[PDB]
Amino acid sequence: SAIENFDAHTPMMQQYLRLKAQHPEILLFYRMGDFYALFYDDAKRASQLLDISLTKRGASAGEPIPMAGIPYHAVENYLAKLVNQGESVAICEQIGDPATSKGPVERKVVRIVTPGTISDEALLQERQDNLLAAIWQDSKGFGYATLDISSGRFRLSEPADRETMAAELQRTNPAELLYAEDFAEMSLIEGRRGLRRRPLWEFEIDTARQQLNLQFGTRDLVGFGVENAPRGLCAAGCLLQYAKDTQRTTLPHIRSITMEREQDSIIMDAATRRNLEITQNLAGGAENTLASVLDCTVTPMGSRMLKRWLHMPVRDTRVLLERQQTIGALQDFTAGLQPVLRQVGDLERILARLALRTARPRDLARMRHAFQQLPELRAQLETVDSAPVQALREKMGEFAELRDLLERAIIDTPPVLVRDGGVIASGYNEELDEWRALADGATDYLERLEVRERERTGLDTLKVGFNAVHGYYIQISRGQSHLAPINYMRRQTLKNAERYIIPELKEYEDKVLTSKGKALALEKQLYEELFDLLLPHLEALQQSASALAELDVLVNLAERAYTLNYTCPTFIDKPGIRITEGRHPVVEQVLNEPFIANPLNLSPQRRMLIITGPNMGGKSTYMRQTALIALMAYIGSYVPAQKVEIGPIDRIFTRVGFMVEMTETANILHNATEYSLVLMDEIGRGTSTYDGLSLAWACAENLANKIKALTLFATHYFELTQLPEKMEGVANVHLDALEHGDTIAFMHSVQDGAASKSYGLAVAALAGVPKEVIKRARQKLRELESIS
Amino acid sequence: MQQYLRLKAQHPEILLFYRMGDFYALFYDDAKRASQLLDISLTPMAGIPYHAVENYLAKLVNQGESVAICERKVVRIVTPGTISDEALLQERQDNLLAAIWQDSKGFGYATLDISSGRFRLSEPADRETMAAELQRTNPAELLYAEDFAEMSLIEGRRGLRRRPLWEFEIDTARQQLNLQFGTRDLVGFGVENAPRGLCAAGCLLQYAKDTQRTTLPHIRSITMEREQDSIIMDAATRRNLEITQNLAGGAENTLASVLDCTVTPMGSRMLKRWLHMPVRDTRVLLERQQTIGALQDFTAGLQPVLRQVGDLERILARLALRTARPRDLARMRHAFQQLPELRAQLETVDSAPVQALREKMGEFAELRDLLERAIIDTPPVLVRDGGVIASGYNEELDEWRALADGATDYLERLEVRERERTGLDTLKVGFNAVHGYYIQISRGQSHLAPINYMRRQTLKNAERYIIPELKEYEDKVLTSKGKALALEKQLYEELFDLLLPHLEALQQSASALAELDVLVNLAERAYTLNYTCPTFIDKPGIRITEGRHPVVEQVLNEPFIANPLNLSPQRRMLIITGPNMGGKSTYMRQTALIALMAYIGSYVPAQKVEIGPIDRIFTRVGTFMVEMTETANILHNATEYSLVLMDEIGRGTSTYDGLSLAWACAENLANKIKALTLFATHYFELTQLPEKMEGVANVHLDALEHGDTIAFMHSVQDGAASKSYGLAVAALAGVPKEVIKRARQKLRELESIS
DNA sequence: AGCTGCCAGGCACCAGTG
DNA sequence: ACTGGTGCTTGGCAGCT
Ligand SMILES: Nc1ncnc2c1ncn2[C@@H]1O[C@H](COP(=O)(O)OP(=O)(O)O)[C@@H](O)[C@H]1O
Ligand SMILES: [Mg+2]
Repeated sequence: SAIENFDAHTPMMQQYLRLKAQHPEILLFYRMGDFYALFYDDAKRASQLLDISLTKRGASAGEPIPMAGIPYHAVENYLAKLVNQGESVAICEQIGDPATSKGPVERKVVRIVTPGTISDEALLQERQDNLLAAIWQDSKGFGYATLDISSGRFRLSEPADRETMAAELQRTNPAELLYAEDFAEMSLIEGRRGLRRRPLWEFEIDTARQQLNLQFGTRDLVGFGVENAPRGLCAAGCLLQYAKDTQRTTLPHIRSITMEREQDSIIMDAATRRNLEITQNLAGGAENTLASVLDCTVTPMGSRMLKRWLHMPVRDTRVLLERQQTIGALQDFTAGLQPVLRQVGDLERILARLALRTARPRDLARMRHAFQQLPELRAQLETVDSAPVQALREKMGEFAELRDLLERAIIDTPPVLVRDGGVIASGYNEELDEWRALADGATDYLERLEVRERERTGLDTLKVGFNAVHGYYIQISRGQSHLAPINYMRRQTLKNAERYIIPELKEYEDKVLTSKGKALALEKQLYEELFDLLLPHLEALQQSASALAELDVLVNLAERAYTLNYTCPTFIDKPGIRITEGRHPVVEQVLNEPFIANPLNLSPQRRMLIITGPNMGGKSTYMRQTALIALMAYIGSYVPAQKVEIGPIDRIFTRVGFMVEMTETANILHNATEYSLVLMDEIGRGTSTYDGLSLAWACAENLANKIKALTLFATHYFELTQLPEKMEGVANVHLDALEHGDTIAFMHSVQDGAASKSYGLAVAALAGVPKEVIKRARQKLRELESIS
Repeated sequence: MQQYLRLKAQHPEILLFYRMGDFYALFYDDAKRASQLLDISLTPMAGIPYHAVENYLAKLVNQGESVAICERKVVRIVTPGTISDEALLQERQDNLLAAIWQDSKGFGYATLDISSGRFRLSEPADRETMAAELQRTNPAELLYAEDFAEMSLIEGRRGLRRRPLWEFEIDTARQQLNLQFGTRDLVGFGVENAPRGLCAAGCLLQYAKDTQRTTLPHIRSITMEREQDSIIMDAATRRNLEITQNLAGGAENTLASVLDCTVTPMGSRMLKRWLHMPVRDTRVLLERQQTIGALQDFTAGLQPVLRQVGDLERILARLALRTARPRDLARMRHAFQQLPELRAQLETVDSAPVQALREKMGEFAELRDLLERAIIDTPPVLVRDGGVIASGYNEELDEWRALADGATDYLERLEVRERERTGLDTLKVGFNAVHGYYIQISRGQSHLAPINYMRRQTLKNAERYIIPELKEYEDKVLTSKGKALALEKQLYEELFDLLLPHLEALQQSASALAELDVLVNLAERAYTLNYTCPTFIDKPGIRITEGRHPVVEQVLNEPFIANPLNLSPQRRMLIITGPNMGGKSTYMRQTALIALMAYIGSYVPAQKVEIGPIDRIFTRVGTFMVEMTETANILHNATEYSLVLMDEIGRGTSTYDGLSLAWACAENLANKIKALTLFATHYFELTQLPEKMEGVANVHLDALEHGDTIAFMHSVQDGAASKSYGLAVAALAGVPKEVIKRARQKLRELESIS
């Protein structure tokens, strides 16, 4: 509680506070000898989070300074505890030599670990992307950018309204979200993880243009298709600024940025994504999703690509025909290709570490093991006549020169780190073999000296050993210690042994340690040199990884189509969906009865189906599976049906029934087009009897007669089956059921026309409502049916 | 590690921690399971470090897993329903062991709180009651029999423990229970002709004894809960009223978050029991009421003193099991010190019950004085290293400590002696496991060491030595300290011998202190929260004047609107129309909370409540299948003494189907069951019910259109609603104007037929 | 094969001679 | 201003049983 002016502090705390001032809201690991230290509330916080001791560094002038810390070699385990709780940590290191330093040794922050910029294998999940995003809002729209720092994939977009922006955050699921201080729609964003408020000036348009061109080495961003997009460039500017500030090295794997137009994909609202269960079931988990079914990729990078595709269907007809083509060609070849692709591993993330210069020995080894599969894949894919498959074979590369480089440079199975040597192999550098060979009197020399001195002295307890603190020694037991040569100079004393040193053992100590250190310092120069020779080829290597990943997805999708009995869909010119014996791709796996296949005929003249049928009749499944088939068709995949013809689809909307249901419904009515697939599931709620139904009725009318979209409209309201009569483009279908005394069977089959009756009382009876009460409700019911 | 597999065979159905240096190790399916539950990794290995073991045990026991520890041999086992250690328990949450079993007649159920020794027994008549007892009691560990049909009752539950059929034999269960209690028969606890419940209680106690391998002398009694003794609340109702736990599985915005301002964790747990088990016997209720009125003026004085009494109940458990640690005894002493101050404060209270608690609370001045002398002010966590017995308690101990201190003082002066005598300013005297005492000199000065010094250990920058003088006094220190430590331990075990004869009385005290905590709390809650004392009538009825929902009114900073209620046998059912938006559901839910609180003996949020007998409370308030299943249960089980609250049934099916069931339900509830009922509905067509039959009236909620919004009033008014608001809400949400115009047209067309 | 306690190394603090 | 001791976080492992 003293006045903590600059002069009141020790030279050390002056330096620590300037560094902390650059990172005021986040934890600062501050290298001091063998320990990262934290101070003040960082220490206190660290103590709770990491479960380490909160103590004090003593102080002559005033208050003791709260302190905690960890040994430098245990850091990665502590970084993991933090990043999993969404915490950033600024890592500070000693740059200077203490012996040539008057005051405190020079200290820089060299890195900042944040949830969205982590690239180490230990902190990531193999099969999930981990993205950094930036968001900003004008009075008019949103800018959004994402970056996979462990792949270079750098994207820009401009969502026009609240609900697309929501859909975009849902889809990309950023691990860390940078946002502007003036952001108005905080409902999209509060209660997200890795939330990071930024000042407005980081989203300035001129600085982003300048920094992105600098990064890409371009004059303008014309070539990238984003010069057009200031809204998005602003968020991209911030993102890149934050990415540079965390890593504090060059980032040469970020060579490109791509715009994501609304026209290029099918925009699925937030409800659609949740209700289709693409990678997340409605109960939060990852089981019984569409990905649980379709995803038997064999590489991490492949699984991450497949999930991105599921999530972003493409509209380019050419790309889709190329994908389908590939899938049909490789059908026979999946048993041969999968085991081999598996061995390539996560080459994508390894190349990120190569680019960041963080790549460990076992990354280089696994890169080598990937290069070694290329020829078998090249040979396996030659046979396959498919122009798209050959284009991937070509992009996949070979890198025989680099494969040999790593085969000669690094041993078969190196250790986890370079810190303690034993990575570079014999023959690679002859100066190293000479330095290493001097540090191999460890075998012969020391032992011949033991024997020799034991026999010369006659003292049978005499041994030669080493310890790190006192060095090489000759040990005699305490019983015999008094008979040792008077030449033996004393070095270390123990309870029951005395240890000594002689000029010849000292001479050997001095050469083994100065040559072990020189063998390490050359080995680390040589290993950092491996980066120099690999890095020039990084562009080709990244293209290669993406080719293998694509190959893995497409090989998987081919194998899926065979095993799960799927067909190739075709595309038509105008809106419409014709399905023959289609199935819910997920429900038909997780369900131990037969799945009843069902057709669907949707067109511009038959654009709205009023779906009826009893509760648990199959109404929602029918809708979901329609959308899932649409989705699977539009990633390029074969589809769970006897046959599918499908027209263009711009957006998919879903409403699954307070103020929220009506607002959602309004967004649909405002943004759906003749090309949209609209799924309304028992909407329309009011405070009285017909209140809610009248809204649903007017809504349907607007969808049918003014919007002309392709709507599926499940209802409990039998009154809506009068709609086809009155309204062009509308028709009735129902889910079939059979009554037969005290019971009801759900047939799960779509028929044309309205249900003959509604089965609410039958469902009530099934649920256990007393027979006497159902007797009375049927009586009442007939009174009502007699009105008309 | 063939040693691991054969120890795993010893207890194959239980997880097995297996010691390895710093860690406990789990292999095979043990590892799989444990990484799933604890957020740790695989290798099929899994490691849990030694310094944190108690923590990981507490999680696994919280999740229904027994654990075996192994140091080779299985030395210790923790089962979820039999722990009494403080680190393994949650202060304000009960933790029961339970046993269920089925007969060709009906169910048998028993529960034990192993800390308090509260032992219960029941004989649920059908499966629904049984399911309601399982939700209510939420046992940490459930014993069941091999021959058990109704597995859907207990399928999903944690802590399941399949047991042989012979473990439920009646004659063996009687003998064991009568041994446990010092009785020849069970007539005195009122359970001697309840054989099914006894069979469950026999298995539970066998199992409890087996987990402990100790007498359980604090289990001296068993009580039988009865159907008619309490207000039955099925699981759905219990969850809907948000008594201890909210709908999101939390502790906030719940009846306990407002009512439970108790000051000891033992009284908190007792209040939560009271809330989940409303009693019907108005005698007991009338006593709690009188007590809450009489204690009003004594609340501020009592609660600070009561607070200091602490969780005496659970400490007493560890006295019974002989695991109490020094701070248990200190906390227990600290609580004895409060008894005089509580006796004085309560003496003046005009209440027979408060005075009966005040006696039952006791004094224990001899035990207070014993622990004042025996133990120091703030003893360490463990007895293991001593420093727990205070000076003056034992003459032998004091003398051993004095010779220790003097041998220790001599070695301090030996340091100063040697240090001035040699002139070497770095000379000190350390102690060590390996070398005992030693003299240290720094490496720079170590060559000036006296010739009599004997090197034992070189360090990087010092040298340590013994002389025989060091060794001589070292002997005096370690022997004296060791005699003192053996004596502290024996004197500490002697405290258990002096306390335990008074255990029956101590348990009575803690139980009384807990009740008082609760009543003093409810008394302060009535005065602070403007509650009133409800009166009981002889026939079904609820008259509320200006009643409120006790949670909603403390939580939301919008003014709470109070409402009347008038249910009698001539006015059994209200049809409630108008917008919902939480207003209807709150009025229904506050009715149930007021009934519940009345039948806990608490005061209630109102100006006046009169209330007849209630046997059951049903609230269907929140698929169409789930709505109908809950409705079926109401219709099958409700009586003329029941309170039924229904939230717009008929939603999720056709208009005419949902209207037909609604009308049939209302009609059945009014003309057959005759239950007191609040029937919320959107069907305007149901407002004709009052014209067709006696006992039914219409009430409603309106809204108010103003400015650019709508204000949904929470005032219940006589008569039917004359307005719908679904289209106005659509308009406000931005549904295009032309669409609303059409819906307005369609709505008129639809209602005008009707 | 378990337990204890020195050590890793920057820095400030501190107390004994200039 | 200086020589030479001590203190401080956790994890590794030497030096004891
Ligand atoms: N075509 C089908 N074949 C077999 N089972 C089906 C089929 N469609 C639906 N089901 C099953 O019936 C259940 C009810 O489906 P659902 O679409 O939710 O009915 P609804 O929405 O009309 O109430 C689903 O859980 C699913 O398992
Ligand atoms: Mg449905």
